[PDB]
Amino acid sequence: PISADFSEVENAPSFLSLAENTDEVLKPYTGLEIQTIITNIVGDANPNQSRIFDQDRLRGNQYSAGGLVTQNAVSAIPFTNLIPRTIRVGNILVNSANRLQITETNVSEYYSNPIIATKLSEMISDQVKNNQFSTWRRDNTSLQGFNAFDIATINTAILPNGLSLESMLLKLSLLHSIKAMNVDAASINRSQYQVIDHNTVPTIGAPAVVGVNNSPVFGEDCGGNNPVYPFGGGTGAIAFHVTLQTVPDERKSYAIFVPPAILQATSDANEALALFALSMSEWPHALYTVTKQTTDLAGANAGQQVFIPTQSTIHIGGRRVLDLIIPRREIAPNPTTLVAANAMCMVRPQAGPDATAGAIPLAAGQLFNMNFIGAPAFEEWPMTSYLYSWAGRFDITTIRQYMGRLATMVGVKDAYWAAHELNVALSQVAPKMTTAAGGWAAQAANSAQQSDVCYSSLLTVTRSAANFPLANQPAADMRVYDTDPATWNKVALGLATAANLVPEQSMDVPFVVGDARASFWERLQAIPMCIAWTMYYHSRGITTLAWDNAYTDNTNKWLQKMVRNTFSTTQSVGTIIPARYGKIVCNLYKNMFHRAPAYVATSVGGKELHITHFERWLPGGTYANVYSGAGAVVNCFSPVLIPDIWCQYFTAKLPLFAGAFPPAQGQNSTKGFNSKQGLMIHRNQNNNLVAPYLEKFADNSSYFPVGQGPEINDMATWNGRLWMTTGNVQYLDYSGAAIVEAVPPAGELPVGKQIPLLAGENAPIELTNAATTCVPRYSNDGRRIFTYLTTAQSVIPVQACNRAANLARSCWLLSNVYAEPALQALGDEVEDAFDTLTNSSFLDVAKSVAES
Amino acid sequence: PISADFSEVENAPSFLSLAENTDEVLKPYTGLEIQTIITNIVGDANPNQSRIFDQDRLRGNQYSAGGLVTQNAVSAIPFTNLIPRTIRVGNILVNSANRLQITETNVSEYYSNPIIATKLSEMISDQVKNNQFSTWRRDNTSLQGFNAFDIATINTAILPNGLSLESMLLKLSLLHSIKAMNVDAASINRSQYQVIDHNTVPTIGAPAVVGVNNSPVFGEDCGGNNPVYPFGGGTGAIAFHVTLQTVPDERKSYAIFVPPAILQATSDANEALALFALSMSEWPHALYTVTKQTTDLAGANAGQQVFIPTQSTIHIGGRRVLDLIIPRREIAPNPTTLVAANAMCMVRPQAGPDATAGAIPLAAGQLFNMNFIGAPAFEEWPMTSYLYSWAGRFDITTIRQYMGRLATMVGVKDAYWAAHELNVALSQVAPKMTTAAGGWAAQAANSAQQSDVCYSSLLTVTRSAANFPLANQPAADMRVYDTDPATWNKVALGLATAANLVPEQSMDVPFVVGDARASFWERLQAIPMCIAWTMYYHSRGITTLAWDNAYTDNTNKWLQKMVRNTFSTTQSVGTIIPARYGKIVCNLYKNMFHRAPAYVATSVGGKELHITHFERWLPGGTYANVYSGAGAVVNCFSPVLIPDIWCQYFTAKLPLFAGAFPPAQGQNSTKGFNSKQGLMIHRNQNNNLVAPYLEKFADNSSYFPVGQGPEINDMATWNGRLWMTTGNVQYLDYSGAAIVEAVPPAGELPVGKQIPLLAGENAPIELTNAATTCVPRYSNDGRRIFTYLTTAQSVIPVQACNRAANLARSCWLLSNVYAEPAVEDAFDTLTNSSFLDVAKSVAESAGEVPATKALTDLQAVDVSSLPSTSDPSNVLSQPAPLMSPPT
Amino acid sequence: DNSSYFPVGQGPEINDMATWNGRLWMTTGNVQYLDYSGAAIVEAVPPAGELPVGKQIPLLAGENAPIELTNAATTCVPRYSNDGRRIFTYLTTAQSVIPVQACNRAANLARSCWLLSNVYAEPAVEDAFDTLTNSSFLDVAKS
Repeated sequence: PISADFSEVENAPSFLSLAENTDEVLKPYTGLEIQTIITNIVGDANPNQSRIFDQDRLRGNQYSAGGLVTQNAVSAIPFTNLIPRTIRVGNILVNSANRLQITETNVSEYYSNPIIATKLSEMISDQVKNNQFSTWRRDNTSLQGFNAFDIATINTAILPNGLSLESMLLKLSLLHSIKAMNVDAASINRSQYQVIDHNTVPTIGAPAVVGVNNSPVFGEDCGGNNPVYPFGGGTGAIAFHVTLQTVPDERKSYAIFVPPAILQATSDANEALALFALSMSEWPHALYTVTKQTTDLAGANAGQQVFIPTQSTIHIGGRRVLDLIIPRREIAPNPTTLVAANAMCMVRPQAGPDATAGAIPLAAGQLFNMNFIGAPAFEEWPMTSYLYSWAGRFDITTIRQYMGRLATMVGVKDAYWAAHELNVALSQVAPKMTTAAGGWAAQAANSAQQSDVCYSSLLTVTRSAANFPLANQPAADMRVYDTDPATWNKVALGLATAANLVPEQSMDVPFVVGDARASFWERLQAIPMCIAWTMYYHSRGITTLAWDNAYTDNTNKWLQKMVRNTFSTTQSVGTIIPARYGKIVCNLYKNMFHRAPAYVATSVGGKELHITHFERWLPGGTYANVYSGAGAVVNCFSPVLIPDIWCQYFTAKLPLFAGAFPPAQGQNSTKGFNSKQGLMIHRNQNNNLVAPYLEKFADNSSYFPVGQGPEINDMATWNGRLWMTTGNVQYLDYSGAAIVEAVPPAGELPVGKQIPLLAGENAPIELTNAATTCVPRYSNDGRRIFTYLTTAQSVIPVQACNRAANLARSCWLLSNVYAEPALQALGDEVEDAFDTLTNSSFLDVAKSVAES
Repeated sequence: PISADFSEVENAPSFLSLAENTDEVLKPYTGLEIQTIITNIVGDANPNQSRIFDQDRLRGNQYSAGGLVTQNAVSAIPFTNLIPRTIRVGNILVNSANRLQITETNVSEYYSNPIIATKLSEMISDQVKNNQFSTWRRDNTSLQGFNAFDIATINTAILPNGLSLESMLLKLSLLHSIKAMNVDAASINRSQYQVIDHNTVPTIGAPAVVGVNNSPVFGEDCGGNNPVYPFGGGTGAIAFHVTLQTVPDERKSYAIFVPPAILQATSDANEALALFALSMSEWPHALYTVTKQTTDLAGANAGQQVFIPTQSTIHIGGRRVLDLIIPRREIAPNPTTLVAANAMCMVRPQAGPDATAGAIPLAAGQLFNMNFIGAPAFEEWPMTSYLYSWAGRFDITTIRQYMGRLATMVGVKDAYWAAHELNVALSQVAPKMTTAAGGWAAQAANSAQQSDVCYSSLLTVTRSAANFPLANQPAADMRVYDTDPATWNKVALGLATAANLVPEQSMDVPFVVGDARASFWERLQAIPMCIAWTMYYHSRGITTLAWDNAYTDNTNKWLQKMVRNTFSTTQSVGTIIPARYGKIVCNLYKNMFHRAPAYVATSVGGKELHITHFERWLPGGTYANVYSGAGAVVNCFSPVLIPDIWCQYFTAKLPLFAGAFPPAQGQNSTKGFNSKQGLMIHRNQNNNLVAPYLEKFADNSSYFPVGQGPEINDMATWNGRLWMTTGNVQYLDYSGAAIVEAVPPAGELPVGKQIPLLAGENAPIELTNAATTCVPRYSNDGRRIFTYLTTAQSVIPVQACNRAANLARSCWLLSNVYAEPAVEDAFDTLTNSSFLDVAKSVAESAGEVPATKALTDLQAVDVSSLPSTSDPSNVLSQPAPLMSPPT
Repeated sequence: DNSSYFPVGQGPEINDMATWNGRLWMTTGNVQYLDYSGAAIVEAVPPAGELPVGKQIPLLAGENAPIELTNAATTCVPRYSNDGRRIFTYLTTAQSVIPVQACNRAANLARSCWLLSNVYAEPAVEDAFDTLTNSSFLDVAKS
């Protein structure tokens, strides 16, 4: 919440109070309620437009430190999934000079929730014991359409593990988010097309067109008509079978059974089949491309423009080749000829509408020639091309059918929400901030700095180093669980069940999937996630250089344990052990929002535990920094991506050091903290250097002792923001000598990204769009960092900490915050009669919110 | 501790009191025990802030026997790991004339903790037995993506030895010791560069540069950019694999699976692969080189001076060729084509940022082409060059992170601390002492005597006799345990466990790893080791020549047993046994320092015995002696290497014979022991020779009887020191005849090394910096040794033994303090509970999974036929499990 | 540790032990009188290692002049600079080691002294005529 008065910031909660464990169960924080914070907003100059195309932005009145009012000023929504591949320069589209962003992932295995045998399997193994399965005929089959000898031989496997469904559903949701862009232009907000390329204006007239392997530069086409996997190159393989007898040896151990339930999932069984195949093979198989018409800022130069979705570049799985066992619609013995095998199947597999080339070309609608026990030759198709054919026909409504069918077969609720959380955490992305004295700034067009971007986690994303197909040394980001084929087959055929395998109604499928607003909701869910990480990296003053080197090159023990404990570690079996300090970040999320992140089961030796996306990042990354104008790297600050107003206006609660400044010219305007609470000033007047009231030193006044770092103290961080928000702060050390870290040109602070204005809107003024909360305290060398002013510049702010003066800072006039007159002729305290008439009806709302 | 009055020396503990074995548990000697005394630092502090560059001396006021007081007197720290490779002569840097020091190790399998199969392997065997009812080839689950047939072969025929992990951890700690040097000069002592070359002065302004294969002299660049082994002179081979089936049949029995618990980082994973490859091949793979800017004593001349670290010279024989099996990215059929193999790697191996020449040249960053089924040509690389390319990139903080990931699979705390103890025992080294009257001496620059050196055990280090690579091999100096690849494979995957292999709740390593302060501490841990070994040798009177020939001597029989039980050459029931008398030195260390040395276990029939580094030396080396001012050897003394102020100022308890001479205090100064202690003066036929009060048996032996030697007496040793400490002694026979052993020029005693002074310092005076406790008693040919004075020179010392008179001696002006053996972050307080339960669960994590036998049973055709039902797992008996018992 | 300038309304406290160590530092022949940061203070300082000493007078036969620091003020340990800075006494690290261990009572410092003992006296006449007249004096004095 933003503060109307300084009493509101004195009464704010401590960081430690919010990092404390909360025991109660909480609701998920959907974008369907995050949506309403952007709409339904104070301000009279606002033309409250209905279309979601225009609800893309944070609008509001503002108030200057000089006492002036500014109407309908603007702040952009920081995240996006699109990556530009054509860039406007000189009012025209021009081919991009920068390489594509890439993401990578490691598999894990799932011993949690071990399976339980059904009565069916137990009676079958019983029959194996009393007989030798000798009772059965050559042609006996179940109603499902598989013969008994196969079910019997599958039954004989014994499995330690549970079943997961995670990687599966994740691939389905990534594809969902890519297909969700195909709706009409009114249904997607235009700010998403200009977070990176800020010289470009999308047209509302036509929908974006989703294609594949159409990219202009850097080998992005992936060989075009002959499709090769973007990572590593090469084609896969896919084959179809009526029995597992026909699958070749050394592949018999890896075969998947396709239940008839997958085949009756949708109106076209081939589409459901290809969807299952894509769901259980390696991702990506190809690079999808979003094309959208755009025009010049003057409107002069319209044309089509290409974008590459962030979901398209994440790397998951490794199963290049696969075999699928298909139901037989008739009760028959295993086929000996080709025509018998063709007639035998429940529905014969077919190529999709879009034809492809290659050594094994596929004509559109081409029918597969089924395998049989006679083997003049084994028969097979290239897999990337088989998926290139069906790539255009996948659609969010059909995916909604498919999810309903899966929900009926096994519960998909919890698992899909968790997979959706991972989709948000991996695909949503924001550009690195540039520094300024004023309200708005951005990096040069088609510059390398324009395209640097980061996660909600504030880890910078990896960039490709060479033309596709890639032959890179991998640099993975996070671990994910994998879906096991044998454990799959035991469940697909009624041979086993688990505690998390309970069947559900189709009605219970989460509402995001198949909805056309989903893209928008995606962006929204990125905002709270950052806030939590932002509060973790700011409570301690560690600089970005110190975060870049703690894991790889620094002799201080405390940074080493610090970077080490923020991330997860492996168990002897190879299972995840969750990140130790990650549990803190989760707590923050639940105290600032009163909503919960998705939980996932995990085990250590046969002991239950949970895991969230907060606890599953890998150590060894590089961190967010900011750029000076002209693009020089600066890294004195603790890492930052998004402006304070975002952190301040969405939280139900924030820690004291992060509160908003009250408006200028009132009684109880911005102030500071002094000795009485417990602080002490450092002075250096021999060199014109004065620093705020700070924490009492503990033998760590100039160098921190090895094995210790700066303490959490909200009030000193606050005073440091006060010294910073004054015009010319200077970042030096205890003696007043220069620190090793690169520093901003004097007076500059990092600020939010510029976007083109709508008519009637204004650029934000002053530090209204600045990030202020990231005050440095700990350098890579281990020395303390000090914010200094000169002895003259420092005289009023000292009196304000001392509470014998007020300070003046800019604000947003939102949510009960009003402007302050220059006089301040106070009267007797007086409740207004309208506030007494409406007091109860007002409290009822708060109580109703407290219930929720 | 330093005596203040004669009452304190007279009441000091007897030697037999301190060599008794003790029962209490004790904390490790971390080396901060000395740091509190010889330095400013009181609490944890930045090494750069502290300038420990200047914290490298014993300092203090000294009192002279003539009654003057010298202020700011100094004594150097004896040990170092750096061997100068260019030397200053005539104020000008010049090349070394002396060949390099070398060490050799013995490496063998021995019994450790008993081992047992985990629950998970019982699961795998149940899977095979349940499969046997079918026609289907999929026998068991394929763990962590490795081929299921490979899990089937790894999960078979376990060895009863247990597993050690010692050689691995040694190689890692040697490398950590070498890269530790690379930090800035403000955190390394000046003295470390001038223990041997006392004429050079290192500059504080630049960090030392560590490199590989650079040395100017004697062929010590082992191939240079075309590397070869320093000892073998060959080159290795290294090959990477996805499955065991592609490994050539000649060496499938030697292969090592690489666990994926390491390689989990976003970065530095290929480097982790190179490092893991280094920890299981032969050492050294190259000669490392430390290069430091230095200047002349006046600070005029300046240059880059070359040094060889000792850690890079000590040989640990291992495999030369090797085959590693990389984790698969997803369960899948084995690759039949190259692209399928390259796409499938979890971490794809590559060369480090440093090009090499020769056959199979390696470009920086070069990627490896994976081996696969049906491949036209097998691929591999030379290993010495692969380890060469990464060699310049390794550093301390990465080794710490690696070792921390390694910590979560297996116990590595105690094992690492023991291997670190062995590091310090083989690496810290001191130059031999010079005899003199005064407080300081040194041998001529660039001479054989300048560079002759010794272990903390008082044994000289052998030199090379020819240019590198060495055509031949030295006798082994010490024996270490080896690490078997088979049982490593079983344990890395979770198939087996033992009490020493259990992961520890700290989930963390010893404090020494990852610190820039490590070199200083390692330098300080060698001191206690020498204090205990010198007490061992000086309790008895044997001379260096007599030790030097003791093993084979047939003049006397006791001398042979004495030499023979100080080394490790006994075994029983298939396993190594500790030296019988090394336990005495171990006992002495505990009673004197109130700390416990690190130890490994050995199982003897299942009983556990501890073994410290004291008990594992091997016979064959030469004992330390001292040189004359001219460089002639002196044999007459007991072995010695350090001045006795180091011994007597850093102990909690000290044997009586070794204490300091007490300070003058009015009338009373120094005092002796007489016939009222049970002693007797010795006289011979010659009337102008007198020897002190000595044990009564001394009157009835001139040759010791065969099967007997000189006894422990502390008081007689005391009077022996009082006689020697006069400036005019004779080292002679019962009859006054000359002994066979070489004796020093008259009145001289060995003294500690000279180093250049800082402004305000003074050199040590008189006998304030000398060994004194080395009193000879056993001649090489079996004669007793006596110390004689003339009659007139005899009168005051005898009355002083009678306590009628007083002797005048120098002392340090120092007090006694011996410290007690002794951080939560706010985040740690936030998370302490969850850490406390999860750490408890990891201790039992083993090969455990939540699925029980009771669940898996329901999935079986026949429970009674399950091998888990008919063979529940047991810990293996030792040396062997029972086979074919008589029904 | 938490002041380089004293806070307004506050100055250095009585501590006798800290003043003692201040004297032990000064009494070495090579001290630096400096700032928290090691910078020079505004006040004039003596040529290095010197301390104020008592006045010279001519000797009588058999007398000797006082030696070393046996005739000097030592107790004058500066702490409050004119411009509000604290004053510190600094040694170099190598010069620092023996004095620090002496504060720890592991080592010993060498100083001159007088060879003198302690005696402090208690705070302390009738004539025959006075005894003759004592009574009359006692009453008349009262009157």
